[PDB]
Amino acid sequence: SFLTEEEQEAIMKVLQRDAALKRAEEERYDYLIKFLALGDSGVGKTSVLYQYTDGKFNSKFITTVGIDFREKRVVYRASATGRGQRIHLQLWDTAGLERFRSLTTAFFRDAMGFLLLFDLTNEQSFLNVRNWISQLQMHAYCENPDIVLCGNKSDLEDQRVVKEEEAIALAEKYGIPYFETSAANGTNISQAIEMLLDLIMKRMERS
Amino acid sequence: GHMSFLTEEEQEAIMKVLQRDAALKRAEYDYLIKFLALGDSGVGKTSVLYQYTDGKFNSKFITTVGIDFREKRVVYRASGPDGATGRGQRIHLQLWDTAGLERFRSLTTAFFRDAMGFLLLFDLTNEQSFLNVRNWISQLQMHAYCENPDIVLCGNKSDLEDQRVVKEEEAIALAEKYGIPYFETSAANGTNISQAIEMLLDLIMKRMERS
Ligand SMILES: Nc1nc2c(ncn2[C@@H]2O[C@H](COP(=O)(O)OP(=O)(O)NP(=O)(O)O)[C@@H](O)[C@H]2O)c(=O)[nH]1
Ligand SMILES: Nc1nc2c(ncn2[C@@H]2O[C@H](COP(=O)(O)OP(=O)(O)NP(=O)(O)O)[C@@H](O)[C@H]2O)c(=O)[nH]1
Ligand SMILES: *CCC(=O)Nc1ccc(S(=O)(=O)N2CCCC2)cc1
Ligand SMILES: *CCC(=O)Nc1ccc(S(=O)(=O)N2CCCC2)cc1
Ligand SMILES: [Mg+2]
Ligand SMILES: [Mg+2]
Repeated sequence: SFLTEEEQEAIMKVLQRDAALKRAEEERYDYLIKFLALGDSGVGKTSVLYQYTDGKFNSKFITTVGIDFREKRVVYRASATGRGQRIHLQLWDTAGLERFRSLTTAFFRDAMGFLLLFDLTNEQSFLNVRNWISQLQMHAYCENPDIVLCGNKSDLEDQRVVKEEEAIALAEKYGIPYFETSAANGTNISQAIEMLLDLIMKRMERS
Repeated sequence: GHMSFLTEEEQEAIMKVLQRDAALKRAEYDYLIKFLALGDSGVGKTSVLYQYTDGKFNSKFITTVGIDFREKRVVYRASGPDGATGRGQRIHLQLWDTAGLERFRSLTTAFFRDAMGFLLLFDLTNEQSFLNVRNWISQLQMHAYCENPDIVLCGNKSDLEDQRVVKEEEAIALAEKYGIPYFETSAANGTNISQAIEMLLDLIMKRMERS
């Protein structure tokens, strides 16, 4: 196992794309809103974002090469229903593998909120959630970052090992919203992401 | 071409840097001004920064483990017509220091988003490090998070006169072609270190007063 020139080139392409997007944002919809998905390798961060932006799902596992991001134009309505604000979403997608930890952690600063995933069929991924939350508290660029927790793969009921009460209890302990999602059939994907957007919007509207 | 992934000790070092950075940012003098030094491995980026902040120099080569930064509090005074040097301003400088080796290229490029300006070094004793400058500027155009970023070019190790290979004419011509200030520096004895960095700071500060 070694850092190949291809993989470094793929990452630099993501970074080239990211600077072009920020440069296009300088010459200036309402807001550009950035969040970041993180969690153990294989929990489904890439599939969750693909289902949200495209409504599609691939069953074949293509682990993320360090870092990638997607975009989506949505309308956001503040809370009673506010007038729709055009929002440009940048959806950062991080590799979960430990070898990418330093690289992905460098991108926490560009994130206004975090979509934290675990795998309802993989108990270690759920157990690691507190470590991920510690890492966010230590590395985000604001005390008490906004986080939405997703127990993903809710469509694999027979493979489920994380009991829903334990997840609700964990989330309640940290004061963070919890959704059970499926990237395969779309259940609760948009509800989780819209809740995260609502946290970011509500916070900005507080300053 | 078989670049190693980071070791646990390399990653532990880099994560400490990111932790220090997050704490610095969360505290938010009167201006946090950030720039980033880059260029080939061995040209003296780390040494130039340590001479600037501490007035010291170590002849031993301790190659940078991916990324680091140093800090300095300084007082900046604007420059106006008639040389009307304005009020002293408290500047908190964060000075990003990148590894030159290709193995670290994608990690170090992930920090361009935090730089307001760039200190670009070559080695006066190393022709190839100067020939690589055009590629470095190109990568800066492509990856900086503003158009035409402010750059100051440094030809470093001016104290090794017997070993100099880069002719002054080609460096000056290259800097003229790109519109960038050029200084010949020595991290060993300090010559032009503060001058090059203060010029970069002045470009950044003037840029802000325009916006
Ligand atoms: N049935 C089902 N499979 C899912 C779901 N989400 C992801 N998968 C599958 O689980 C695997 C991992 O998905 P993926 O999105 O690549 O995970 P990741 O979190 O991005 N991994 P990495 O951090 O390594 O890039 C893939 O084979 C994918 O098809 C889900 O909700 N249901
Ligand atoms: N005589 C002299 N030696 C210098 C000067 N600047 C650096 N050196 C020496 O040249 C070597 C490389 O310096 P260093 O600052 O580590 O270079 P670097 O650009 O940070 N390398 P890397 O990208 O691998 O971290 C060291 O042995 C250092 O002492 C200088 O101006 N004069
Ligand atoms: C934990 C981080 C947080 O609460 N907020 C936050 C705010 C802004 C940014 S940003 O760097 O992307 N930014 C906003 C407008 C341009 C730059 C990140 C996180
Ligand atoms: C090449 C970029 C430039 O000229 N100036 C510049 C201005 C501000 C910043 S920033 O680090 O404060 N920032 C905050 C969130 C995104 C950008 C960098 C560079
Ligand atoms: Mg992935
Ligand atoms: Mg160095």
